[PDB]
Amino acid sequence: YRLLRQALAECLGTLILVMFGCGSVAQVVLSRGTHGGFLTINLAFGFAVTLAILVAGQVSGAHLNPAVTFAMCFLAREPWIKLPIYTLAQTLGAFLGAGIVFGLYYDAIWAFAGNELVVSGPNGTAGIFATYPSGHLDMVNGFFDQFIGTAALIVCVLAIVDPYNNPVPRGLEAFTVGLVVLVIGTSMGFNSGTAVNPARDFGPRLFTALAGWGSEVFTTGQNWWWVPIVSPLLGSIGGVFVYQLMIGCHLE
Amino acid sequence: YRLLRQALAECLGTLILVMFGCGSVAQVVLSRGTHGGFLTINLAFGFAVTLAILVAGQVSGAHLNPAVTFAMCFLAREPWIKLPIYTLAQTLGAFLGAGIVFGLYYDAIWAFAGNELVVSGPNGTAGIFATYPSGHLDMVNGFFDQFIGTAALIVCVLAIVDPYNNPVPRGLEAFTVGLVVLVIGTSMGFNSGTAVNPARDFGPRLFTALAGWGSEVFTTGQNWWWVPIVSPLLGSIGGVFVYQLMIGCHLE
Amino acid sequence: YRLLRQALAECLGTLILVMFGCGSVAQVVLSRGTHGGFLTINLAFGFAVTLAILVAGQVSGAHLNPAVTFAMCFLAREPWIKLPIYTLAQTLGAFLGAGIVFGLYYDAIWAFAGNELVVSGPNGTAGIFATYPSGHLDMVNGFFDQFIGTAALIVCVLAIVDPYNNPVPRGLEAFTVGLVVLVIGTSMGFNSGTAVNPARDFGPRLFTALAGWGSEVFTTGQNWWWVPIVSPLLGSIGGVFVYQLMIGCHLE
Amino acid sequence: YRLLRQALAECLGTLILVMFGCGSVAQVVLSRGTHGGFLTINLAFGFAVTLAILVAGQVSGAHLNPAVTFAMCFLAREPWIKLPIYTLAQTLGAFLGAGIVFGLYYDAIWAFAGNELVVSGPNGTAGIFATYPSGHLDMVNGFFDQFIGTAALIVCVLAIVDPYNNPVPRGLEAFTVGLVVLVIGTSMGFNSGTAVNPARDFGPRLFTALAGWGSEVFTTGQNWWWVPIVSPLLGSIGGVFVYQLMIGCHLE
Repeated sequence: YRLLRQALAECLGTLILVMFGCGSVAQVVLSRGTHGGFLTINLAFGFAVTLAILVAGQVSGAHLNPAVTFAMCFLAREPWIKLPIYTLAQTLGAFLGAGIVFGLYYDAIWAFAGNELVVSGPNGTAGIFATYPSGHLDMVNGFFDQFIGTAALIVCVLAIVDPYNNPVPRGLEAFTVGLVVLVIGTSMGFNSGTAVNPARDFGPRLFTALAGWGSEVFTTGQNWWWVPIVSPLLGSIGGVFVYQLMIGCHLE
Repeated sequence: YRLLRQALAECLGTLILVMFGCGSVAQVVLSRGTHGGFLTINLAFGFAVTLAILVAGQVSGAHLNPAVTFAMCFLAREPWIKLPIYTLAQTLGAFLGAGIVFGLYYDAIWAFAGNELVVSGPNGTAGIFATYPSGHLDMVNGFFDQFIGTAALIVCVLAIVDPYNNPVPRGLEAFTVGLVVLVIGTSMGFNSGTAVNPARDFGPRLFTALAGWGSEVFTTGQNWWWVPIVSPLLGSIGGVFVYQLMIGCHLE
Repeated sequence: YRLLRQALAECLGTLILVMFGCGSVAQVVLSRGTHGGFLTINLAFGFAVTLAILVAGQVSGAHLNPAVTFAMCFLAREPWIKLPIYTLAQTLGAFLGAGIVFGLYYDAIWAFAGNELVVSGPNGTAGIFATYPSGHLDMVNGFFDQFIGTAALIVCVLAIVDPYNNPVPRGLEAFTVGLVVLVIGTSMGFNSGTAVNPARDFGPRLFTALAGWGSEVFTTGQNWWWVPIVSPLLGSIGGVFVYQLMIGCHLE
Repeated sequence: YRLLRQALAECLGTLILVMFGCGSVAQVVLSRGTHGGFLTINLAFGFAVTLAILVAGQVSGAHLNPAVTFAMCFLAREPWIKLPIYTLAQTLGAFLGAGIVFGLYYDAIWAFAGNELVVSGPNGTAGIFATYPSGHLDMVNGFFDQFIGTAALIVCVLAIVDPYNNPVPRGLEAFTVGLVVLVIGTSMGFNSGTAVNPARDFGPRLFTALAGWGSEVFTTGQNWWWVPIVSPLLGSIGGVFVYQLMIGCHLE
């Protein structure tokens, strides 16, 4: 099936960005203040997004983001039947990409806090895979950051893949989206490796539930796990209206 | 109206660079010496300029700078009626981009100096949005830096958008201008996140006047606020003569 | 002979990446914690790979990696007679590139530990040219990192040079492969400047055996020298199956 | 005259790279260990070379290097009458670019050592404009670094501007040469902001002789001033033979 081929490309693409992105967070977290800080995490996530789009772009268009897929279906650019398949294909691959990172750092992760896995705290390793609320990442503060960050990502994506504009060459899309992701982490959020991808957050978080961290990965932070899912979905809706009201509606 | 469509693209483009640029300054300023220094500020401003040009380039040409627009009208490449509309459209968006950054860091900004907003000093947050004169950024020292930095930016822009040369592809313009902005901050000025854009300085400064910082944002530093406006305008005139005398006049 | 011209391009290309890559490691190792850390090493190796592909790409395709050449012959894209010649041509050039770095830092290297060459330890200089097992780079831990890193490199290379996709422009291949190498070092491995190139590891290691470090460069670490050779070769096989099962087989 | 137009482009191009390059060295040197280190100096010099080629490339080909011009005339690609005019045009502009940096940092430079200009030492500012021999930059050690660095630069330039290869697009040349310069500083030399351009070294050094530093800028270091001139010229000869023997001679 043609739609099965595109789902496989989205699965591999989201595997690349999660495996590369979570591996750099594991390097910083496990080697406390020795192998870089936030700059190397931001560049790795931005570079991984560029690489993942180049690999999977020629098949499925390389959305690699349920929020981006939701925005495409909202504008009727893609059928609504692509939304559940892409979301499932993107979540699977973030789950698999998290497993590869777990295998890479299996001994270092288990030795971070003796011989047990801790979700949050000073000796906490669950934050390598999924985001957890810090002092300045409360429910209200975190919701606003993910809403604005996803709206900015949607506007930049729509401005590059616009049919009414000149057909962009290959590579330009990959390096543009990797540029937005790099600058969103640098600017938005006091502490956020990546908070604009619902699949990049739920997939690895679901892996840690079964990897041995327990069910505390969902109940911690007053059930914060649904914030990195709903807020980027709302932010993609806001980013569509901004692009249409500023640029899109006048291109007719 | 056709000229209304171009004004909307300039408004959104200047919103992107101010929101991304001021967000990275807020990260460094609020988290004192923890989330990077001047290198991350310079890269973010350079990357934001590249992103803003890519988004708004296909409509208005993505000047995103009143000095660049003034240089274009000086060379009779654009009508003089575009200068006031673009300047107003660029200033609005730097005003809106500053408001988004204020919302993102609302609790952190208010808690930097207790429960009040301070313009300048050790616990000063008004420098996140607009430039203020430091020890080595006096009136004479600051004027020379903005004059030279804007002259260098104009020459590089004119050399890329030159009709007499080969038609440059899309993306080349965006990455070239983002390269100039990145290297101007690294080289020119002992301390300057961005000092080559009059709209990027006056817009956010006007926001802080009404946001709660008071009217001290204009009277501080012996009324320094007009320097980041007049000096880049004069520097753009100087950059036009340099390009014409070196390259432009001999392309006939 | 046509196949002799391609071997000469592979020899020069592998010389560039080893000479540039090992020179940056020598800067960090000899100047202990003064001239950068792991970020500058990673960028230099990534930039050197981009430069080496641009120089040698137009002649031999710029594999510059026996694992990449092995993957190409496995997919029957190149004849099996190219594998031994390219591997010999890639190993010679890593040997010569290591000699140039030895000449550049001849006095600094000899003065690192008095007036003698030490393979491993605190005053050890043999790690400039070849990788040696650290605390978290044991046989099992090291084998897994090189297997995964080479599988990721193969998938990205196959997705760019795919005949069934659109013909990529020049430069896109060079910057893509340099991006994978940069992000592999940042993410995979707790400490690895480059561990995805068998020629980049054996060539410089063979040079140190004759340069004066002795035969200890092979017997150290329970004979670790064969791990950076066999594991990337197996990883390239794994990367071929992943690409074929996800993307390649459905492009017919 | 046609050859006068090309000389003016070379003058402006070398002005850009010296003004941007020396400004970043002044930031690091004057603000001791506060505004970055060697990484920001290397990126600025690499980015300035990319910018200078883009501005002046369409007119004169943007050699911006007497060693590159000498290599072009050696291969009979350009007439020998271009060598003295380009060298004079490149040296003038490095002289002017140094004057702009002197004006930018006039008060900071004079206050580095009280109220006098010192060539070398702890409070020395002449090293902002020209290279001076450090502990590991002796005559023999320095000569080898500049010879190898210029040979590597020539090979990369010849591989990109080769007529026998596919015609490279604009921008690819500028970003390639800026990549070589960035990685030469990172790898070659224990301490070298840029040591592959004879005009970038003699021009600013001649400015400091008349700016107030005195004639000590030539007699210091056992008359080291001629090393950054002769050695890159010899290195360009070596880089031509390497490229011809590896790639060039077999492209017929």
